[PDB]
Parts: sequence; structure tokens; C-alpha cells
Amino acid sequence: KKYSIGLDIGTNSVGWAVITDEYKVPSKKFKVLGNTDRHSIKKNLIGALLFDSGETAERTRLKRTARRRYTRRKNRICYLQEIFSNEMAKVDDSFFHRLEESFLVEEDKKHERHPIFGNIVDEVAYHEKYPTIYHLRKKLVDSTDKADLRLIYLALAHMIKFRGHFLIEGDLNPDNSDVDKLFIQLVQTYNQLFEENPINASGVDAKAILSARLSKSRRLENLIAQLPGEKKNGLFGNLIALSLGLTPNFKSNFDLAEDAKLQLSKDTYDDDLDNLLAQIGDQYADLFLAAKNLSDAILLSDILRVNTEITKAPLSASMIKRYDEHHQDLTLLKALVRQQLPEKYKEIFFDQSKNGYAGYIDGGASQEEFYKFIKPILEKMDGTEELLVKLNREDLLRKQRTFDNGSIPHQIHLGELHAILRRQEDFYPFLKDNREKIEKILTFRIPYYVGPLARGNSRFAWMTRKSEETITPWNFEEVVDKGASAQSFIERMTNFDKNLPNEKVLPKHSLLYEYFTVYNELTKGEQKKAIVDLLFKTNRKVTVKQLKEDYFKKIECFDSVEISGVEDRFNASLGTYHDLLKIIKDKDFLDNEENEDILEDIVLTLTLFEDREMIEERLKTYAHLFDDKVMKQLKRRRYTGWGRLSRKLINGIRDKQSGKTILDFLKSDGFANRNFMQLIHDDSLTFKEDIQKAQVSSLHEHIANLAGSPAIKKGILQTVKVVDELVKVMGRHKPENIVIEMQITKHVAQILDSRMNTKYDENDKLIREVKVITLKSKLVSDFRKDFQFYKVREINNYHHAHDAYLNAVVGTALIKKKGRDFATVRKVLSMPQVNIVKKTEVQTGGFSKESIRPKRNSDKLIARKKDWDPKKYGGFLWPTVAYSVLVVAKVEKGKSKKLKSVKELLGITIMERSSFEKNPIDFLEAKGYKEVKKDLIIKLPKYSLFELENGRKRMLASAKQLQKGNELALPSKYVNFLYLASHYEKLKGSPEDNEQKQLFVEQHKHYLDEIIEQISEFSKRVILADANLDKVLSAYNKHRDKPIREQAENIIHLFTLTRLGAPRAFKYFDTTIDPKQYRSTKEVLDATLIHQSITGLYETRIDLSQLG
RNA sequence: GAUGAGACGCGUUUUAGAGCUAGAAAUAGCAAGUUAAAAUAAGGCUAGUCCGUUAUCAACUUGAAAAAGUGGCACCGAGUCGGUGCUU
DNA sequence: TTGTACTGTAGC
DNA sequence: TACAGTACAA
Repeated sequence: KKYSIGLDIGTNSVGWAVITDEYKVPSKKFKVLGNTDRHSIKKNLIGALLFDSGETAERTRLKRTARRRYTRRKNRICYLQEIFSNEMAKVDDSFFHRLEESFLVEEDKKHERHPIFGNIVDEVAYHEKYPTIYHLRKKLVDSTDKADLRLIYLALAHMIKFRGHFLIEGDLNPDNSDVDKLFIQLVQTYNQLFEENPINASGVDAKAILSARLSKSRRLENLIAQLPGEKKNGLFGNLIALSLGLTPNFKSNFDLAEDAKLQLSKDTYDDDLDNLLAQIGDQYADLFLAAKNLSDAILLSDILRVNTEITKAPLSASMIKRYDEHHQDLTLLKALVRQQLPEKYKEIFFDQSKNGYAGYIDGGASQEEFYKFIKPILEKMDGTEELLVKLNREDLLRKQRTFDNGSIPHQIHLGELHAILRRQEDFYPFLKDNREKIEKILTFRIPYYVGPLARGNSRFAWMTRKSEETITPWNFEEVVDKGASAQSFIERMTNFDKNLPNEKVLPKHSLLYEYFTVYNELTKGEQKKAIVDLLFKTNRKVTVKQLKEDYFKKIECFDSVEISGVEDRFNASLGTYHDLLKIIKDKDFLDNEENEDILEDIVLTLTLFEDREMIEERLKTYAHLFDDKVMKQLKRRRYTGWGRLSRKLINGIRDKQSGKTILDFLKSDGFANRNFMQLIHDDSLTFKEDIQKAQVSSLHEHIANLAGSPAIKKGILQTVKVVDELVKVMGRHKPENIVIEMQITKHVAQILDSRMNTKYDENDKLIREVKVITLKSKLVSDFRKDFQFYKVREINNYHHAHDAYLNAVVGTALIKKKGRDFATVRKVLSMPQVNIVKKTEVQTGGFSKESIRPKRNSDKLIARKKDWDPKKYGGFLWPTVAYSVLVVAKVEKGKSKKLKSVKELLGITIMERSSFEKNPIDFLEAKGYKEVKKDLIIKLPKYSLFELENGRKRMLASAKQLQKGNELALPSKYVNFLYLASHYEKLKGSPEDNEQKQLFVEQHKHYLDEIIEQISEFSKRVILADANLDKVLSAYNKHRDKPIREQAENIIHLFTLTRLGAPRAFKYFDTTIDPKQYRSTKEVLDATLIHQSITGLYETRIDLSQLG
């Protein structure tokens, strides 16, 4: 009657088992539908559900964000063309059309093949006069004569399309662009972060060293030689190496137990820093971001090398000089190679495949690969000294479009565009009428707090309009309601407190959150108040020596004090307090308790917004308290991220008996100390009661709102479905208790507790019909290790179901609390039939791989556009199949035409999924199938199970790919032998337990020679990999004499042959066995298709040999 | 630890940037190369400077969908479950 | 002309 | 890890 269900949730597996009060798994004759001969199969109430991991939305957001950027960039180009078209029509009728159809082959091109002028003579004249776009840009800046309108459009479109970054706010000035200024800023925060043993850099010249044209290591060494107190391996040298773009090791300087490294690579814009500051703390992030902006200063000064003259547009002239040096150095390299090393001349300049100059230009070889290829060549070749330093300084034969251009601010392109429009203002009146329009097209950026400019049809937009019309950059300021949109951004961006999920979290930099983390570290209150007022409110970093010298000896008059709470220095700090004291300089204003809301609203404003306008509006309310220079400075300050506690928790809720908040208890608790975890946990405090009341609020309400990765949510939803089907199996009877694995544990317990215990009374608040019991994995693992019921991951996926049954057994034994019970548990662990089910899931994602392949005559290339034939324009490859579809039809075959019936699978890809589901019959008719029988169309997702002769099971991975779907049910004594054979000298138990394991593995060593026969039999029956079987048998026979460790580890990798899933390449001692791929789905046309439920206890078997 | 907004720079793809000479040639020698346009998931309609890779998904019967419903028990054994006995 | 075998490919 | 490209058996 009464029964228990034990569960085991993982990221990719949910194992389940049903036990009785005698710790036995029941077995029932489950009915099976379908046209097969079998009507009922005996199945056991134990199994596991296997599924592909749940994915974070992050990659989908990266794609979504880029998808908007390309759209808005095309819209910018369209705005510029909209401005230009009316005047351009009387100059060239089909210029924009030619620029649109420039991608097309000449046969598909309606107009002339030359995009700019449409005549070959003028195009050749253009390319001779301006070999790059920057020559045209520099001329248009530096010429007063009337220029052609189309070249002006080309220059402005090149600057509007590729407009550079917005990281620097305001106009360009040396205070944030000249390398010396931000170098002094870097050493300023370097001194502020420690203030013990600082570095002082006053007489040094940064622009002489960092902007010098020299190799990077030599520049670093010279800068280190300018500072005798620091070295290259020092933390300052580490920071300067980051500024130079090297790969320094911060873990060495901060004594981390694991390697931590950073570099500002071409598409990792300091985002790797999370793994470092998760360990070393967030105090150093201001050091690293200043290093990043100093790096941007160094690159900007490097590529603006012509800024030594004010005579022209700096970036265009600098690219011109780079082109000139590239040409003059290239002809020298060609002569130097041809004169003295005629061999490999063709390899460098003609081959275009071996990373030469031809591979640098016409091939996919980067700058550093090209340098690495030719560096041995230049070491061998003579006369290369003046040219090799260009490799050592990364200046040799550089292109104009490179990864370093990400450091270019938008102000440079803005200045060049302004210079062009001011130079051509009188010649074209519509430039005078639309100078501000084009400058606004270049300089407009959608704010943080606005989001997508939608009209209700977006999941993501909170943007609120004040009018119903099209939004352009010119009329943006009078259409969006900024107050409503910014307010709506706050309502979304506030996180909620994990203790009280109704309540808004504080800013991380919030002053009360600083006081919290300080006082929580000291309690691990007159003395507390004196220490905080004397040191913490005076200095950023306080050590134990400062406490014993400046407080205990000075105030308490204690000569010798021993402190054990804190080792060296306090991790917490009042940094926001000292920051405010630096900016406002009216210290007593923060002493007034009334102003706390004003201060925390200010730091809330800076933690919300990044743009100047809304920040200016929100703090402008406080202008009657203070004014002028303090706003003028604090408008540049910003903060990032959020605390754990709500403002509603920390000082908001008051204990119902003591009349004190959490921070009130932290400040004073009488003659003894108490910490935050205890303040929540102590039953003497009503915080325990109030949190356990207020923490609780459909299944999706709990799953969507709770904190966790989509990977662990998937196991929770599947574990609820498994519970529902197991209740359905047992006559709708509920379990006596449900056992769960292991802070997510209390949310999983709430979901199952609330789905089972739906009844309540007037006096009983909750009737515990079912007791959801939570256990820790340490207990089950210790039970497994102590009593010889060992497990491995490599033999089979039966360990999930065995883990679930052990969870059930230990949980029931614990709530109720060595003979027949041990025999029962050993019989169940050696019990062969376990309902392993791989979840059949329609594949979703990108419908193909992202790499665009060149043109070819194959029909397998996917068209990148509707009118772009992939035989001519290239296209994508490797499409992803959402699901396969079993079709029977007639196919037109042969020159002498007849209609032959065929049955075959066809893969419906993701892009053809919707077109298939609108009309399957016409979609199949378009593929050549005619007389298609509609009712026999069977949808076959990924992991569809088929059964063939001798119990051979195959899982469908695609339309033309199968997978191994059988489990090797090796007996429990052999898995015990295998586990004890491995880990031979690392049990870390008693020596006697060690030796009773060793004689067990030794004197049954013929078990190994029997398990290899087990592998051979199982593989010959269901795997059909005979060549690999002979290979592994020969390798096992000729490595028989190698001892227990290596042999019984390589035989653990040997089960990769018999493991269900894709065939993977395992390895023996030395030999590596290539996988045997099942690239033929012809055999499952006459197999038995298996429709397994979530538990797999209910099946619907269709015999496909009776169809067609 | 979840989620979201705004931006940059590469990369790839086709085309434009007239290749020259010896050549019956399959080709050989030389010259040249750095840039730009267009696309960046096919596309969708409420046509927005929006949306399109996350989450959900065994089979059957109802239901536009949502959603609901659909499958006997005990014992003896074990090569992916078998056999025996009651029951409608 | 249709199936198999082996090796290579895949955005940041 | 499923698909692509080249290379053979009929």
C-alpha cells in the first residue's frame, strides 16, 4: 500500500525510484499500445531520465544585441541616403542603386559593374588618385575647391557607418586623452588603494616613454628603470603590462591558489576580469579599468602618430602615412627576398596558403601569424635589421582596418565630418541646411534607460512614448517621455532581496551597505563606535597594527593586545563615505541623519544610469542643499552593482520585541558579539519568524521567478513531471514521503510540498500527507563508500537510478529510525532492468553554422538570401535538423520514368520547420515526393528510440545518423572489483581497510579476464564494431602483464565503446581507437519505434515494417 | 547566481580596384597586393530605427488553442524483464 | 549511379 | 559531434 519515491536531480539527469516499506522496488505489467504483437511488458519502478543541459539566455542576448546594431547601422546609412538623394538625383540617377547591387555578379547586376562612377576610366582615376578611403577623407578635409558630391557621400558614409566608440563623454581634451593625465590618474588610484608604501611619479614624462616608437618589452623595461622602487614583476609593472596589452599574472602578486591572467584581446574587452575579482575582491576594479583606459590612450597615440603636426585631419593622414610606409617597406621586402633567397619567393608572395604576404593579404592569416612566419626568414636573410624592429614594435606592413581601431573615439570622426561639411558648406546649400542633421546621425546613441524603440510588440522594451510618430535622431528629444522611460527602467533594473523577495536591493556602493559589511566583520558597542569613528571614517584601509597602535595604545592605553578575529587587515571598507567626503567637503552634512535618504538616492542614481542627462536631472533636485563645484565634480562619478540586503531589511524591519533592526543589533548587542547569520537564525529574534513568513509568495510562477541557472531549472521541471507520472502509475495514491538530493533545496522542497499537501484545516495550517524529505549527498556517498556498494560513471547510466533508490532507502531509514535488508539492497543494485529514458527534444537554435563558405558548384550550400544563388555567392553549411519525418511516397527515378514506392526518413531543418508545419503535403511535394500518404507521416525528434533484432536499440540523432542506445548491465561484484582496482593508493582510510580492499582485488584478478569477455559479448550482440573489437582484444592481450592501476583505468575508458550516446574515440595504454560511426538510418525503416513516456513505464510501440 | 538595455572593432562572403610578356598549351616568368560597397542568421507583419538561436515539447482521444482524459493485482525468479495464479 | 570509410570542420 | 569532402566497393 504505502510507498516512497526517492529522487536524484542533476544538471543532465533526473533519476527516480519507487520503494515499498520493505525497501523493495515493485514490478508491474504495464500495458503497451500500438500495432505490435506485445500487449504488456513487465517493467520495474526504477529508472532515470537523461536530457541535454538547459542553456542560459546569454548567447541568445549576444545575437539579439548584434541583430539590433546591424539594423540601426543600416538605418543610419538609410538616413544619410535620405538626406542625400534629392540633391544627388540631379548628379547621378543610379548611384545608390549601384551601391546596393555592388554585391551582385555582373549577370545579376542591372547597371554598370563599377559602383562609384559607372565608367571604367573614372573608376581607375579614382583608385589611382585615392588608393584608400583615407586619401579621399584627408583631401576633402584639406581642399577648398568644389568636390564631387558622390565622393563626399562616400566619405560621410564611411564615417557614419564606422563611427568609433562612445567611451569618452564630452569633447576631446588632454585631461582624458593625453597619456600622462590618465597615467597620473592610474598612480593616484594606485596610491589610494593601499596608501602604505606608495609610488610617487611627478618628474616623469609619460609621453616620452609610453608613446615612444620602440618594442613593448623594452618600453616596459625603460619605464621600470625610471622607477627604482618597482620592478617589472611587481604589481605596478603588472598593471603597466596590462596597459601595454601583455598577459600578466595577477595571481602571482595576490598569492592566489590558482592561475589568474588578463589581456585586452580583440574581442574580450576586459570581461575576463570577473574570474579575478571574484577571488581578489572588487577594490582593484578601479585600478584595472584605469589600466584599460590608459591602454586605449596608448593605442590612440600610436595610431594618431601624425598628431605631431596640426596641419590636417589626424586619423586620415595617419592612415595615409601607414599606407606610404607599407608600400615603401613592401617593395624593400620584395627586393630583399628576390635578390638573396629566390627559393620561397613564390611561397611568400604567390602561394597565398602558407602565411606569406600573399597569405597575409589574399588568405586568412592575421598580422601576428604573418610576423611569426616571416621572422625566421628575416633572421636568416641579411639587411633585415631596420625592418625587424617593425615586427618587434608591431608596425610592419600594417593594414588600415585592424582590431586596434576599437580605441578610436567618435569625436575624431565627428571632427573630420564637421571639417568636411564646413569646407563644403557654401558649395552645397543642403549641407548648410543639414549639417546638424548629419552630425546628429553620427553622434546620436540610444540611452541605457530607453532600450528598444518599440510600440508594445517587444518582450524587452519599457520605452514610453509621448507621441505616435517615427523616431529619428533629430526628433528623439521630443518623442520619448524621458521621465516615464527612466522611471520604468528603475522598476525593471531593481533586483530583489533573497531574504525578502518583495523588497528592492541596495546599491553595492550604498553607504548603509558599507556600514553593514564593516560592522558584520567586526562582530565576528562603544568600542566598535570608537574604532569606526577613529579609523574607518578616517582611512580606507585599516590593518591590525593600526588598531593596536592608534586605538588601543592611544585611547584604551593597552600596551600589548592580541587580536584573533582579523588576521592582517579588514576586507570591508567605507569607500563610498570617503568618496563623498572627498567630493562634497562639508563633512558635517552626512552627520545629519535626515540626509541619509538624499545620499542613498544619489548613489542609487549613479548605480542606475550611465548617461549624463538623466543623472543631471535626478540630482538637480538637491541643488538647494549644496551647489556649484560639488555638482560639477560629482556628475562625473559613477558606481556599479548591487548588495544582497534590501533597504527594507537592513534598517527597514524592526524586531517585534527588542525594538532594534539588523544594523541596530550589529552596532550594539550588549556585552557580547553576534553576527548576521545568527541574527537571522536565532529563534529569540523575530527576524527568523518574519523572514520564514515573508519568503513564500502555478509551477511556472515558482520556476520563472527563483534564482538559478536554466541548467538546474530543467532538472527541477523534469523531476516534478516524474513525480506526477509516478503518482499516476500507483493508482493516483500519494507517497508517504519523498526524498531529495543536495540553498536551492528549500525552494525544491516548497514546490513538491505545495503540490502534494493541498489540504488544510481551521486549526491545522497544513496537513502533511506527504513529507518531502531533503538529504545531503555526503550521507549517501558515505553510505556508498562504507558498505561496498560502489559506483562509477563510465559503465552505465544506472548509477542515477541507483543513487535515487539509495536516497529513498537512507531517507526512509532516517525518518523511521543488517540482514535481509542488505541482501535486498544488493539485489536491487545488481538488478538488470532499469528504465533509462533519453528525452526526445526538437532541436532549436541557429539553423546552420555561422562560417560563410566560398562559391562552389555543389547543391548542398545553403542560400544566404532569397535571390542569392549559392552556386555564385557562396553560403552556409552544416544545417541543423529540428526533427526527422518518416515519409512513404513515390519518387520519380530513372531516365525511363516509372513510379517506385520508397520509405525513407527526411530531415526537416530549423529554417524549413515553419514551412513544413504550414503545409506538410506541399512541402513534401516540392522535394520530389508524390502520392504521399498523409496519415502515415510520423514526426521523429532527436533521441527517438528504435528496437531491432536481438534486443539491439538505436537512438536517432538525425536523419542520417544513429546512436548507441543499449545499456551494459554489468553485475555489481564486477563494478566493485573495478572500483577497488582503481584508486589503489588513495583511499585515505585505515591501513587495515586498505589491505582488505587489496586482497579482494588481487585474489579475484581473473574477473578482469571475464569482464573483457563481457565487453566482447555485449559489443558483438548490440554494438557491431567488430574491427574495434579485434583491435581492443589484441591491445588487451599484448598489454596483459601491465599492472592493476593502468589496466583497470584503461578498461574504465574501454566502456566508451559500450556506453550509450554518440560513438566517441577512447584510448587504451598507447593505441587510440577511432569511433565506429552509424552514418546510415536505413535499418530503422523496418525497426520497432519506441514511444517512451517521461518515466518510460508507459510505451507505445509502432512496428514500421507494417507501414508501406 | 539569474535577467536586460546601449555601443565599438575585427572576421567571412560576392563584386569593383583594366594585370604584362612568351605563348598551339596543359602553362612559365614578371608585375601587383593595404581599400570600399552590400549582407551578417533564411525572413515575419501588428510595418516598429520592432521581432526571429533562452524556456516549453513520448503516443492516442476530445479541444482553434489553452487544457483535460486515457493503461488491474499478488507470488516465484532474472541478460535489459520472464513465468505462474485470481480479476473484469 | 549508390553506399560506406577516413579525415577534416566548426566566429570572436 | 553531426555534417562535409574525398576516395573507393558494387
